[PDB]
Amino acid sequence: SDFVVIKALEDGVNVIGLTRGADTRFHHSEKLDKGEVLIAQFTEHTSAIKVRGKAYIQTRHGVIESE
Amino acid sequence: SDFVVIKALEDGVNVIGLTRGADTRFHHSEKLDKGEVLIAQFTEHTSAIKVRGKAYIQTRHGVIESEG
Amino acid sequence: NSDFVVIKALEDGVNVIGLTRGADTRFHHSEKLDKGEVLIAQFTEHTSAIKVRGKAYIQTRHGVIESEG
Amino acid sequence: SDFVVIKALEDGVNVIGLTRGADTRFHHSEKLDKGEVLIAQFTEHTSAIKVRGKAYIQTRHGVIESEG
Amino acid sequence: NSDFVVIKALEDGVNVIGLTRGADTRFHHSEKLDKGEVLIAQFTEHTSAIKVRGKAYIQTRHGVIESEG
Amino acid sequence: SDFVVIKALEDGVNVIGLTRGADTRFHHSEKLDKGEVLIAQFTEHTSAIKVRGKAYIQTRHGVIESEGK
Amino acid sequence: SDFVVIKALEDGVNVIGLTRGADTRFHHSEKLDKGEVLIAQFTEHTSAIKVRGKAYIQTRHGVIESEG
Amino acid sequence: SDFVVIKALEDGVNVIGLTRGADTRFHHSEKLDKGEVLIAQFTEHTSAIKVRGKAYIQTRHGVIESEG
Amino acid sequence: SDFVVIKALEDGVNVIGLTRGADTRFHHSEKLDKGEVLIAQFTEHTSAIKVRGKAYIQTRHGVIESEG
Amino acid sequence: SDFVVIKALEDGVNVIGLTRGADTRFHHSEKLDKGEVLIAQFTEHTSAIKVRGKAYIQTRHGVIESEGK
Amino acid sequence: SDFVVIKALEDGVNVIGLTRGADTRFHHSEKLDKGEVLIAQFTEHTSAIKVRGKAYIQTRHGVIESEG
Ligand SMILES: N[C@@H](Cc1c[nH]c2ccccc12)C(=O)O
Ligand SMILES: N[C@@H](Cc1c[nH]c2ccccc12)C(=O)O
Ligand SMILES: N[C@@H](Cc1c[nH]c2ccccc12)C(=O)O
Ligand SMILES: N[C@@H](Cc1c[nH]c2ccccc12)C(=O)O
Ligand SMILES: N[C@@H](Cc1c[nH]c2ccccc12)C(=O)O
Ligand SMILES: N[C@@H](Cc1c[nH]c2ccccc12)C(=O)O
Ligand SMILES: N[C@@H](Cc1c[nH]c2ccccc12)C(=O)O
Ligand SMILES: N[C@@H](Cc1c[nH]c2ccccc12)C(=O)O
Ligand SMILES: N[C@@H](Cc1c[nH]c2ccccc12)C(=O)O
Ligand SMILES: N[C@@H](Cc1c[nH]c2ccccc12)C(=O)O
Ligand SMILES: N[C@@H](Cc1c[nH]c2ccccc12)C(=O)O
Repeated sequence: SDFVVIKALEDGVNVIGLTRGADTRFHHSEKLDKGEVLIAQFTEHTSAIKVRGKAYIQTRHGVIESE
Repeated sequence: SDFVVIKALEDGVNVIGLTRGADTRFHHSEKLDKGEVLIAQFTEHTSAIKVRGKAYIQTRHGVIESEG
Repeated sequence: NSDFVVIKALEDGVNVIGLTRGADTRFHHSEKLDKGEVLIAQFTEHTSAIKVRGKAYIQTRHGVIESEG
Repeated sequence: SDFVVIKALEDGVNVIGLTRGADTRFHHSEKLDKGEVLIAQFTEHTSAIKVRGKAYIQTRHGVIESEG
Repeated sequence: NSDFVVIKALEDGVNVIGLTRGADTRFHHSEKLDKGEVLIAQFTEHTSAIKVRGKAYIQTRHGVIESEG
Repeated sequence: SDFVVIKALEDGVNVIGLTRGADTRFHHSEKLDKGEVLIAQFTEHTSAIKVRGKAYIQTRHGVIESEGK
Repeated sequence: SDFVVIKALEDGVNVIGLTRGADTRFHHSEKLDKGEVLIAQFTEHTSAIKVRGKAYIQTRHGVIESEG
Repeated sequence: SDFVVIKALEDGVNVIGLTRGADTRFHHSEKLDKGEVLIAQFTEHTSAIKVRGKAYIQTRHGVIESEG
Repeated sequence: SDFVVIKALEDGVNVIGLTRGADTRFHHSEKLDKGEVLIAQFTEHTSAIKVRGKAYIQTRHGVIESEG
Repeated sequence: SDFVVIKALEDGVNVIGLTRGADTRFHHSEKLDKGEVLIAQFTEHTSAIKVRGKAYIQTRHGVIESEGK
Repeated sequence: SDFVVIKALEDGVNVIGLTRGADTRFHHSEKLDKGEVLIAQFTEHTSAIKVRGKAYIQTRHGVIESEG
């Protein structure tokens, strides 16, 4: 199953997981401080991922940056 | 399953999931504020995704941009 | 796990039309896009062909093609 | 499962689906007007596709053009 | 999910002949193409070999080849 | 499943299927005259293919030529 | 299943496994000292990994560096 | 499933199929005259193939040439 | 499964397997002397591998070096 | 399943298949003379292959050459 | 399933299988003299392979050389 790499470029970045299934809501928000990296898969419980805050992101489709 | 990356280039962008199945309707709209990124899969419940508003989108077939 | 098509409307009133899978072929849904909206649409248990009408920039795994209104 | 892209270069381009199975005949003809695009899969019901008329065609093996 | 061949007729009366899969081998269908028409034909449960007669431009996963009439 | 493309470069080329299994024998010989093309799979019944006669051959390993008699 | 390579560039780097499932929490934190390498899979129990401290990281998507 | 192409560079090239299983011996020998081509798979009954005589051979790992 | 190559660049390099499962602990420590090479899979019992000591390592993701 | 290509570069080359399982021993030694090519798979019964004698070898990882005593 | 190629560069090189399973111990040591080549899979019984002595090694990750 595929994954996303997120590197926080500032304190307070949120990596938020969205529920798989008929309904869509946030079930977890992981806080990243500056320089921390999270590598996060899609899973049985998480079919969409939202990033809030400034971070460097890598996926299979290349690099993108949130602000 | 494939996924799409959507980065909102202005406030109020909507990423809209359309129902899988014989019926087609919107089941969810995720609102993105400028500079937020959403990475969203195709799923048992979502077989088409629509984006409204200004955004930079990546998929397996390359970059495309939506404009508001 | 199926393939998908990206459609970006280059004018108002673009229609992305889904054709039914199976022995019966007909249109079952027509999605209206206005200028600059994007639809990323899979082939599905219900949709085995997709017709685009109106001016649009389309990406498939075979590359770019453009429809003209 | 594979698909063919068909872009009509004139009115009345006919995309013809041939039946899968021991018998071969057409079971559907989808006409396209100039500039419309049809992205059609091979399926449980369609194992061969014929294009009549002027059309620009993409498949996994590259581009080909039909002449009407 | 089988492979498919692309056949473009370069003259009228090209024949794309499907041969039967299985222990026995015979022609089960000849699809006749006129000049400029394109047939995209899979290998299937019933067709394990395809013969082209007449002048045609052909694409398969191993490249381009041309039949001559 | 893999296939081979055979284009006859003279009359009377044979494309010969050998039986799959513990027994090996020819079960079919498809005659090609000049300019005809056969695109033939490996199958539940054919696990080896012999070409006799002058032909241009494509497989997934590239181009090979058989030389006639 | 995919894996991530982490080389500690300073002492006390923490590679933290997050639980797979409805619940998300840290179930393990592996401490690396300077110059140690950990190569770590996604698994039945671990569906996200977090690195804290200065490290050089390789994944399928290329190289990235965490900072302390 | 993999296959090899064998082109005979002289008369009487011998393509030898070795039996798959705990035992090894040849179960079939197909002779090729000069210029003939055999395209042969690995199968339930053949798990090694030997070529005797001058032949031009292609496999997934490139070209090799047997000499008589 | 994926495997890692580890070449000891000094004596007493440790290639340590961490248990797969809810619990994470060392189950095995393989000591390599200078110049020895260990080629080691991920497996039913081993879902993370830690290298301590100076070594040259290859993974699908490319080269990395652990240092003493 | 993977296979290795072995071309003998002198008489008397041996390609030795080692048994798959908890037990490791030689179950078969195929003797090759100069110029002959063996294309051998890994199988239910053979999980390692040893080559003794001068030979030119291809595998998915590239060319390697065995040298005889 | 993958394999590794080992060419011995001097006499008495040892290619050592380590047991798959909860337990890790040797199980078999194949001695290669100079110039001999062994091509060995990962298997139900072997999940790690050690090379001791001077040898040229190829894996899917490239060339590496052990030193005695
Ligand atoms: N609960 C939704 C979440 C989702 C995934 N991808 C989306 C795309 C758009 C909107 C919502 C989603 C689902 O599993 O289908
Ligand atoms: N409910 C439709 C939604 C859909 C997916 N792709 C489409 C293409 C065109 C029109 C509708 C769609 C389906 O699951 O098949
Ligand atoms: N209902 C038809 C639709 C179709 C798909 N590809 C086509 C090509 C030509 C004509 C019809 C089709 C099918 O599922 O087979
Ligand atoms: N009914 C035929 C259609 C077909 C597919 N490919 C062909 C090639 C030649 C002739 C007919 C065909 C089949 O399913 O096999
Ligand atoms: N009925 C034969 C047709 C065939 C396929 N490929 C061939 C190659 C040679 C001769 C015959 C064939 C089969 O299914 O096997
Ligand atoms: N009956 C043999 C035919 C064959 C395939 N590949 C071969 C290679 C050599 C000799 C015979 C063969 C089989 O299916 O195994
Ligand atoms: N017992 C843990 C080991 C592990 C794998 N990857 C990790 C990443 C971080 C922390 C622990 C791990 C598991 O199988 O999941
Ligand atoms: N327990 C969560 C952990 C997780 C994986 N990826 C995520 C992305 C965002 C938030 C949480 C996660 C899950 O398995 O789904
Ligand atoms: N009967 C043997 C034939 C064989 C395949 N590859 C080999 C390598 C070496 C020696 C014999 C073999 C087997 O199926 O395993
Ligand atoms: N019987 C052993 C053969 C073997 C394969 N790979 C090896 C590597 C080293 C030593 C022995 C082996 C096994 O199947 O596992
Ligand atoms: N018996 C161990 C062998 C092993 C494979 N990879 C390793 C890495 C480190 C330590 C031991 C191992 C296992 O099957 O898991």
